[PDB]
Amino acid sequence: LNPSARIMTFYPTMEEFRNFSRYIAYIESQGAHRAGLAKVVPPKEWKPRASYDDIDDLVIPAPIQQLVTGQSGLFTQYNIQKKAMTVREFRKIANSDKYCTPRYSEFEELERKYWKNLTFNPPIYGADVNGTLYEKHVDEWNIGRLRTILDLVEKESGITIEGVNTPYLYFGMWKTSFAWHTEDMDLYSINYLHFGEPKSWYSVPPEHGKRLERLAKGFFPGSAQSCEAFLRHKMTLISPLMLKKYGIPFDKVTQEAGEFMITFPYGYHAGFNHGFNCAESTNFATRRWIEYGKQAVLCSCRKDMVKISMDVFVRKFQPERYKLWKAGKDNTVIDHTLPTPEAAEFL
Ligand SMILES: O=C(O)c1ccc(O)c2ncccc12
Ligand code: NI
Ligand SMILES: [Zn+2]
Repeated sequence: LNPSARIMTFYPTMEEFRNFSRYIAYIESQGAHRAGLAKVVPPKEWKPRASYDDIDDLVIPAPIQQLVTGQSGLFTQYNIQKKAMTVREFRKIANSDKYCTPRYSEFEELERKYWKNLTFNPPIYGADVNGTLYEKHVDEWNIGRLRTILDLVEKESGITIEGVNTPYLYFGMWKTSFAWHTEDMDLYSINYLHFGEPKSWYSVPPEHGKRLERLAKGFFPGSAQSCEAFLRHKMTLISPLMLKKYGIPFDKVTQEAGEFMITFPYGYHAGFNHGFNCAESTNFATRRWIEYGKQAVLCSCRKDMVKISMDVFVRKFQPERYKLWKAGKDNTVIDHTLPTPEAAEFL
């Protein structure tokens, strides 16, 4: 139902909003997932926190300086880790005259300045901060407890993986970036921008993901040779012009404060922050993900790589396939357009 696989936007009513799992099934039934990325504007009367005036003392244990290098729309991003700092001192830096958002009229203009000045004046990104900004009693779309089947991991093994089955906070300033990547184990993610300047996103349809990898391997032959999935290192930036020039289908969308972005299995995404802002994210799953999890190609070169045992999911949700899967003979091919089984009630 999304032939053009464009990025859809949904405005759920407070009743529709209440059950998270259920609503994800609904937007998949609308074809949202085909774009790789989808936006969800929450009911006006929804708020996850009363005031963000109390966080100035919150610690960012490991702010990152993002050094980018390259030319002609192809870049590699190197992380230089800085000393800890509080949200307050970070916001002074972000708003300071050297790190703050350039002046501009339309978005396209800011986008052009980003791709022009990307390798200059390296910003700091308050990334991967363990925490949440939700109030204990928020029962709608609480990133800390979404109740999806991804809960099986910690439930059956006690295993937690920071930012994956726990939430992460990201304090951005102008010109800070996330490189091109799909999620760990090719999961879904949910991103909520608590406050501040927009965050803009690019995405390639999962249907065309393989194209983007082909392109990437040609541009960084070295990295590709050394690691089966070097894009998972999250150091590879590629401008939209470069994508256009080589025929990769992609779409754009700007996320403003108070909106959600949902990433879908094997949806490659990237983007940048407009200025000082704050976001929370974690991963989650649906039944549709299980198969992606089984076939996710994982980083083969680094020790600190996330690898979830699919075993528990295969027994509980694909019992008839388990033996065949452990014998390495499960040849299921994935149809990236099919909606998740739970969406049948909406069809
Ligand atoms: O930092 C971000 O804005 C961001 C956005 C979307 C993602 O999928 C990310 N994944 C890993 C780290 C950061 C991000
Ligand atoms: Ni991510
Ligand atoms: Zn690797």
